[PDB]
Amino acid sequence: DAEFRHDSGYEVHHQKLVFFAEDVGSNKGAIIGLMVGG
Repeated sequence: DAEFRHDSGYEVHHQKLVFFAEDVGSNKGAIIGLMVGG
């Protein structure tokens, strides 16, 4: 669940970057390689 918001007012710039990220190169809460005998 992501809630991202950007509201601009009065901005004067040569360059501007707004970077919002969550899961970039990730395996959050993943199961990888599990053996259960029972």
